[PDB]
Amino acid sequence: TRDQNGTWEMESNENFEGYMKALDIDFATRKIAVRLTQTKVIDQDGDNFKDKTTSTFRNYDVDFTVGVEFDEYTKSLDNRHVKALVTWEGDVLVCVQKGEKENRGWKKWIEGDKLYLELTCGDQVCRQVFKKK
Amino acid sequence: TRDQNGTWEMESNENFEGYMKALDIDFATRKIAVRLTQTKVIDQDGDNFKDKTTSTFRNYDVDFTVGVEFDEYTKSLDNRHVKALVTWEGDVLVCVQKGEKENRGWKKWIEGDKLYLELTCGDQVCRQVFKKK
Amino acid sequence: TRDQNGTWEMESNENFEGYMKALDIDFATRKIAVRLTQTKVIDQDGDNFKDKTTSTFRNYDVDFTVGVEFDEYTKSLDNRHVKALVTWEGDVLVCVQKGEKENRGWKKWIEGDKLYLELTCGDQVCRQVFKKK
Repeated sequence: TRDQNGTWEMESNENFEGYMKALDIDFATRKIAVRLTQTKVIDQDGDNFKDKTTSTFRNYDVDFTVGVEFDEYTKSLDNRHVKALVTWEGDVLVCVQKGEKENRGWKKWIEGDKLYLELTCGDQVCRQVFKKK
Repeated sequence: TRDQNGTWEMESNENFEGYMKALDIDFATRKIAVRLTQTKVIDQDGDNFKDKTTSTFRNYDVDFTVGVEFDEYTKSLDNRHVKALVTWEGDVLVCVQKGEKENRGWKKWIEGDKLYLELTCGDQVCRQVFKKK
Repeated sequence: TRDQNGTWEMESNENFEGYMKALDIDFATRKIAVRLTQTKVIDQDGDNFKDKTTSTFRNYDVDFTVGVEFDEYTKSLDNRHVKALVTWEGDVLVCVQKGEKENRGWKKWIEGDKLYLELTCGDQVCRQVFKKK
């Protein structure tokens, strides 16, 4: 329909890297620009268009079920096709990601009203705490 | 007018790349920092200052009417000057960008509740889909 | 209580750079990703998880009193430690940053309704202007 009025949120960006390569875009900006998602608001009027694009960092999404190994390609970091399996050790979520790096995984649990997530790769561990809001 | 209380939004950024170059800033981070705009909140009180800065992704605005050729500076891509002309090809909004690049343009249409935008340069095509939320 | 449904806001990110360095992550993304804070949205259903993490640009806060030397670690810029002292030069706020780079400092003042900020390092000068909202 000729009507494009409304606010539109990006759902998929396909071959944005290849499109930028055809535009003689250097490697530096391309790697960050792909990480981005945009939301378009399009005021229209017969033939007159006003299009406002706002850019934000993309949305990293991991969708899984406990106990089943699923193939997840981490497009938000190093795009590796790790086969991730998450298990319950009590009520704490421990995940092991089969890949090139050893002892690679993460742990997610809750303490009252704060969420603790520890990402582990080798001997290094990053501890993040989240507040519900 | 020593009083600096308020929230200030960045209006112009001059020679920020040169300033960063004197600070030994890497090339990739510099390219992102220019793409950014900042808003500074400055709680004050005689000599005491409390300063909060938020950096966000500038906003790309393209305003056109069908059938008129407008000058477009694609700042959020390859900073090139293209002469763009948009026409109606059925219910698909087709734009041709006459410039240094040959088959450069895009096609925009609506199919129910998703907005489809296909960006083309030469033989490469970027496929984006947007959902109205 | 294993229940992780809700929207969670990040409170602390510890050793995320060290975690990424073991992942062969690029300094460019690492410098930005550390500058980033994340928000996790976790709607669940028995064993099914959906986790959406979106990042945003850290804030960076400088709190000072005129005539008092404060220690400034220039985060989100060149990660350098400077001893900064700010003074009043007329109605212009002048700061001198003692560090590895010479002639480093900034001046910020107001002329009616715009906030002017001049960042100086060596021979390069960055001039920013802010409008009150």
